[PDB]
Amino acid sequence: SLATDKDKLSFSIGADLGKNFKNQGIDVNPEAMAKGMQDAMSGAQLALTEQQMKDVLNKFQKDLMAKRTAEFNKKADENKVKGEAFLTENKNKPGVVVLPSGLQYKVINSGNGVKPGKSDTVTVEYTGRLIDGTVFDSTEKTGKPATFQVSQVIPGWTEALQLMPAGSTWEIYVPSGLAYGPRSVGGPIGPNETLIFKIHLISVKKSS
Amino acid sequence: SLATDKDKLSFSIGADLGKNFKNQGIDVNPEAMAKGMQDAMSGAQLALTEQQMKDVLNKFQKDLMAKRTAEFNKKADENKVKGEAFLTENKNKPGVVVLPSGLQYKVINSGNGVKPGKSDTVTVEYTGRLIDGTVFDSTEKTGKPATFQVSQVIPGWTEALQLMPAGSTWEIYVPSGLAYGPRSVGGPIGPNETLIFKIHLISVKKSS
Ligand code: NA
Ligand code: NA
Repeated sequence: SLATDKDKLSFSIGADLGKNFKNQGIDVNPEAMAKGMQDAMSGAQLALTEQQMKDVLNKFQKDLMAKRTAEFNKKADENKVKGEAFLTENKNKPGVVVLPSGLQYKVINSGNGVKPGKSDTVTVEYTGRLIDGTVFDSTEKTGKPATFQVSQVIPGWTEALQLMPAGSTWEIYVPSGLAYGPRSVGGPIGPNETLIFKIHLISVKKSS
Repeated sequence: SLATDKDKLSFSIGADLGKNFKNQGIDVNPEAMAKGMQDAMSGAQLALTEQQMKDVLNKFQKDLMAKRTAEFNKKADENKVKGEAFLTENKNKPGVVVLPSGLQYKVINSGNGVKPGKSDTVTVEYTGRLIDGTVFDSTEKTGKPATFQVSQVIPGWTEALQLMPAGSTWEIYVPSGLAYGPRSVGGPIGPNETLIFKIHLISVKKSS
């Protein structure tokens, strides 16, 4: 019966828990959960001691943490293998130059301005995408250029910008260690991901 | 039946939820919660739409947040009234001196050393207690003095220390606004709490 607000709130909480458990692969008996919830609220004597229940839950958390780590390590290794393959094929393509760090670049149009330094501030327009073509960032949304210091950006950009004459448009292929590396809290960027960026340097300005 | 690890984990999760809900005063029907959890995991059609359930839960969170704020404001006002009463009675007691900020103090033993300044570093031994006598902090545990800068301590201490000759032992009565004020994330110190401290200044040292 979902006639009362109490029933509807109770059903809605259960449904949210169920979705979460099913998404995480946690197998649970809803009837046994209801028994424990009822006995705890009624003030009855629980069929398990407080230590027995503390032992079951501490083990569950450890088992869950292990499975999560194993799935993150699996994805990181898959992304690394895909990246090494893409960059191994990209180096054989026309215009591709490979640098000692593993950063690769292709010149779309060369500019005639100055190449920025590490302390310098640069204004740029760019689009960042994964090897599948999924775009994750662009100034084309803002409709406005972006300003950054060459030393405060991802390593791949710091290396490329110091070789780019102002006015130039280049495409860069960044290994994961020159990007976000073995980390993926969220976003469309997962662990050990190789990235592709189209970057246009508009202007460079000194500090002092 | 709690024969399997699945049943025992399920019962243990339910018991923890029940305790939490009972401690917060949340009234829930365990059977209706089990129905929603089962239907969500089975992939069935839920008796409520996703918007209906999103409306029930958003209202619940607002109702809960309101009740929590109302109980925190109630405790803060009670603690303020108790504090004003204690300090109104303490000012009539022997040796009690009342300062313009509302800080009160009583000299147990006067020292012959120098009175510290705001930039100075001071070494002290102390015990802090509530008006009920509950001790919340002491150097008597560490078995060692504590070192602090006069400007980085609670306002009540900053005011008293600048009047205390080194070697002195004083008892101080601090209004809540010269202490932690309207805040209580945890600890034994709740909101708008007046505090009592026995403080012995051992030594004072300058900065430059
Ligand atoms: Na391309
Ligand atoms: Na006393």
